[PDB]
Amino acid sequence: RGGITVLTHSELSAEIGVTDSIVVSSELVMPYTVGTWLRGVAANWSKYSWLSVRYTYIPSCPSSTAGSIHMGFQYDMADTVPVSVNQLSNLRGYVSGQVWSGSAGLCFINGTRCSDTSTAISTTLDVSKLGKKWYPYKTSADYATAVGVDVNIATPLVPARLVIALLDGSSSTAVAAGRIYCTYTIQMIEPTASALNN
Amino acid sequence: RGGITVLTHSELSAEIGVTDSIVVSSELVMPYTVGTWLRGVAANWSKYSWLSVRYTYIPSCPSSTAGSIHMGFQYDMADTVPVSVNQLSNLRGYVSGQVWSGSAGLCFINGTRCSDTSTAISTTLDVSKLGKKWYPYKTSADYATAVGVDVNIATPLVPARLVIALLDGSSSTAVAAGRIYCTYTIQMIEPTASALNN
Amino acid sequence: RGGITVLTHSELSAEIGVTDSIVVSSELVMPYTVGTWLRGVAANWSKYSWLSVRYTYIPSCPSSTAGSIHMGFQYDMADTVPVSVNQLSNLRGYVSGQVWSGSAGLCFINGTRCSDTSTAISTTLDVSKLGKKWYPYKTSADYATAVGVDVNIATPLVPARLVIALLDGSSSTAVAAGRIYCTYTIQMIEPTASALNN
Amino acid sequence: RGGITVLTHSELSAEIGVTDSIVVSSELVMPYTVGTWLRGVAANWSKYSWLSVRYTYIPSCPSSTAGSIHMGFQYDMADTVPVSVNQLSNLRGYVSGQVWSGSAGLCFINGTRCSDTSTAISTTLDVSKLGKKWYPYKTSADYATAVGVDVNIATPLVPARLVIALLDGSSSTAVAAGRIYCTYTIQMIEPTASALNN
Amino acid sequence: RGGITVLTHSELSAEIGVTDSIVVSSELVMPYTVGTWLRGVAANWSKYSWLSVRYTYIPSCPSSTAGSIHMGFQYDMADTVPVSVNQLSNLRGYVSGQVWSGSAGLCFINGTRCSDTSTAISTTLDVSKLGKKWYPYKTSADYATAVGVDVNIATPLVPARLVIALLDGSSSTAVAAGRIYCTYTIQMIEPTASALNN
Amino acid sequence: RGGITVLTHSELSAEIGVTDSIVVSSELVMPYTVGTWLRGVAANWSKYSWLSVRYTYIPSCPSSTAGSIHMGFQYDMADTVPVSVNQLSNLRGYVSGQVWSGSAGLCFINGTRCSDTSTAISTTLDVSKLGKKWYPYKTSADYATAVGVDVNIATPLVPARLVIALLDGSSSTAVAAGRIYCTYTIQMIEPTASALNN
Ligand SMILES: [Ca+2]
Ligand SMILES: [Ca+2]
Ligand SMILES: [Ca+2]
Ligand SMILES: [Ca+2]
Ligand SMILES: [Ca+2]
Ligand SMILES: [Ca+2]
Repeated sequence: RGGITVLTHSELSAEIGVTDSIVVSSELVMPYTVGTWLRGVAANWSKYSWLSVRYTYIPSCPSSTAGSIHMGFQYDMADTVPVSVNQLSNLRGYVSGQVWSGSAGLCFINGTRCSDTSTAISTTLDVSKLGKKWYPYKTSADYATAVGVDVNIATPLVPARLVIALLDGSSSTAVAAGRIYCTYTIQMIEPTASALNN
Repeated sequence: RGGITVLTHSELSAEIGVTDSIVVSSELVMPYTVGTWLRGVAANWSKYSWLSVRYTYIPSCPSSTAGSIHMGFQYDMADTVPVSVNQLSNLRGYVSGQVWSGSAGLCFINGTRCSDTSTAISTTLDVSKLGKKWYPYKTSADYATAVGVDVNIATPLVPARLVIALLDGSSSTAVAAGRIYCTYTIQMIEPTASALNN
Repeated sequence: RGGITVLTHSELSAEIGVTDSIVVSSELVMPYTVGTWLRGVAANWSKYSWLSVRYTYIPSCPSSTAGSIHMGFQYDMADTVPVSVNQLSNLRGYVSGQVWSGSAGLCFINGTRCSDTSTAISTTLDVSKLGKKWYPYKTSADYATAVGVDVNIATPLVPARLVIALLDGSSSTAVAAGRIYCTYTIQMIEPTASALNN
Repeated sequence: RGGITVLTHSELSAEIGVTDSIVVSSELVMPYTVGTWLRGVAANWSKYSWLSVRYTYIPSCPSSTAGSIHMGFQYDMADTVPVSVNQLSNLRGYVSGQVWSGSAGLCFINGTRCSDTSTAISTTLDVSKLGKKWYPYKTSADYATAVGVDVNIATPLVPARLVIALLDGSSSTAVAAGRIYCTYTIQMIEPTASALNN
Repeated sequence: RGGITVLTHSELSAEIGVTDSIVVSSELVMPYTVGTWLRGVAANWSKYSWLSVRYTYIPSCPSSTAGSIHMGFQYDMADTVPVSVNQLSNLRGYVSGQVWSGSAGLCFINGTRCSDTSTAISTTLDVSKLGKKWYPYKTSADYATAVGVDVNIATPLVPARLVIALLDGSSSTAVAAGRIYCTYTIQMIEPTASALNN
Repeated sequence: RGGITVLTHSELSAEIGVTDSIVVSSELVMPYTVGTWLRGVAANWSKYSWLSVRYTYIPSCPSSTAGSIHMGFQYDMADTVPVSVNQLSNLRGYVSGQVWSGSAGLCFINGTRCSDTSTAISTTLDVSKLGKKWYPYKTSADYATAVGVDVNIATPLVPARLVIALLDGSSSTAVAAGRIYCTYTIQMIEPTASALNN
């Protein structure tokens, strides 16, 4: 009976800094890597499903801060990570904005009512188009070993990766610009002692 | 047109014995391993889907027989197999009972009408929450080689594993207590010469 | 006009004993062999049809009695009789249970109202799927001579055979465990002097 | 499409004579043996089904003729043929009457409308209760060889046999009393060159 | 409950070659002999019923290939196999055509939608008119032994035989002309360990 | 919003030649391998789904050309490729026909209205029964490396493979017989710079 534990929550996912040259990075879109809170929570369940997953950038810098942020999704971990804004702009859910903009995205995190989100530097995952619905909970280590053998083994383990790019900064030394928060509604099923979850 | 061959049947899946110390084991929940009958039948089809899969324990010992049996499911073969009753109790579909109890589960096997199944030491799979619906028919050998490279390769090959634990026995030497039968309704598709099915 | 004499009744069909090693046996499912009562009654009719035939095991031993009983049906007398519990479990109407269990099956015999039959070690014949509906009344002798020429001659003479297996006992010498009763609703047609019925 | 050729017809089946002592005989109820006409016709078809089969006795002697006739059916050719009027009277469709009576049965042959058939020494087969519906067309020779191996082989080859008994005559030498005609509605299917039909 | 496993499938049944003189042959219409696939599958069940059985000839030769093929059914194995096209033409389901024709019959195999099948050299069994509905699964060996005693023992074991005739070829040495495929919808009941099925 | 780009198109997939001995081959049913056009198009998207995929054989030879073609699908790349027409005939979507036949399949390619397709040597994929709906776009190289580690890694990467067999030819040297075209309706999602798609 039942078996599904649905949870909606937001948490810090990453600290962001800018430099005068492009820096491209990416993170897996799975419970273990979105944040420390969900990592601990979801480990108590064997599998999960994303009903909704969104990454929102919130600025913490002066309006005079130089720089821009870019985000988008990739779904075949075997694919090459973008190396330019041009390539990144082709991805699904691509968003772009000043490193000091994005305040409007706060309402997604708060979960509150909000209309003025045009400037929100926030992107959400197309959960209906993922390889599958239910994925196994995986730890970085186990995952790393798997892709170590062959990247394609990742497909049945993770739905996608968020690609981030930062540039247009005024310093060669990273300047703290903002943070990326992850807001999600996740369904967790088939409980397990967390100690056994790899 | 059509293409689906639906079959409902029960068969012996495992002989059970108890000792005075916990013995944990597990079996894959796939056509090849549930039993000799289905193993032979399903090999004539490329893929299959579990509409229903249940494992029922039927006792064959005196009411004075010491010991208890425990069962539950795991879905990420990379996860560590439980080592204690405590951990096993956390699993989905966990059941527990005296090694001489479980007679009531007979009606599931017989497929007959039955109300008094409260004491039935029988557990059924949550087929709707599996990684996917259609799985490829696999042989132990081929599977073994695959997980040999990396366990995670098992996810797209098998839906789950049944974890069994026996203890509370009165002897250090196994005492025949009962048997575990598997009752299933399986959909088999895309026929193939059995000789080619690995 | 009419011609059908319908009768519903139960009677002793076999005495059961257990040993520490498997003993497989079988009986034909025809009027002459189910029991002494029906044998005498049905001989007064040329043919008959099974509307319902069920074999129920009733225990007569202490709850401390070791052993288990197994039953199932076969329909092609030319087929080899099972030699293991594993094979027997594949048969239609397969039931299994402790040699001291099965009390719940009493209500089928009594014909009374009853809900709690989950533990009943009773199996019923799929009369709708038999080779045919009306079979000739046959005596053991005549039948024996026929299968003596060739087993396949049995197909048009008998609908099926009940296969029984006993094991898990604690003694090499049979221990009286219980009895198998046969409950049936039979239609008898085309009367004949019993003396002429072979 | 279709495939069934239905035919309704009557023809001479046997000449009857009486003596002062019982003479019991029997004939198979199949196309080949009911009469010369149907024997030739039905041989052009592989199988057939009796929709209706009736044997009617028509007298041809003076009202002063001593003797009586008796008829009935048997369905298991392995059964012993009756040896007395007493036994014959137990059979399905048993009829009895004076060797000079039975004129009323003429209307069944003629197929005409008729109410006064109380005295008709005519019996009809319970076609709905036969072993099966479709029987193979068989020749006496082939049949004889089959029952030669074992009588029971006849069950799937013929539906029944008509048992006739004559006695109460006034002479030890047979006196022509009448004739037995067979009226039938037969469905013939799956045509074949008659030369190949055994 | 239930007990019926319905399956619809097509498979190679026979390779066909032509010569300049008639060659008549026949095959039993039972699971074991229609093809290697069904032979293996159906052995896991005690009995079966043909809901539909059709034999389709598919050419594989040039349009210049001389020769014609003929097919039809027989139902009494005791009957003599036809020796001429004339006799074969009398059988139920008789079809005839050029050895290079029959391409249109492909849609029956594919199971696809199709209107233009006038030229299809395909014949289907009149399953409703067979001796019975449920037949026992038999192996060639067991069957051979049975008919060895007497052919008529085959009636309750097999429903019919497909008679094939090839002639009008241009060579005394067989020329590969095409293949005969069998498309069927079969109901299999009363499972059994395949090893016990004779 | 949206995200799905649906496309229906046909293109050359393979050139076909026949010899006097069987030659079995197979191709993966994925965008990269069906043809050069789709290979280039689909590379601009991360994943895709087959709404419909059909392979049609179109002849280009004289009616006097000897030889036949056979096609079917397999879904577990770990399975052994058929080695005989007999084995191939067991596969889902199996079609067979003269190497000079199949003209009728042209309408599937043209997409036009058409009723007379009985002779069309065309087979379509059971897209609803694939392991999953959305697959990642893969290049031959990346795929080759993956199956190089272990074949089973292919399951989450490709839905099936088309198995082709050619024989009955009149020459040991391949004779151009026809071509296989692929007609598909594909949904492409999650765009990406083609250069990054592996
Ligand atoms: Ca895990
Ligand atoms: Ca396989
Ligand atoms: Ca009898
Ligand atoms: Ca015949
Ligand atoms: Ca058999
Ligand atoms: Ca890719």
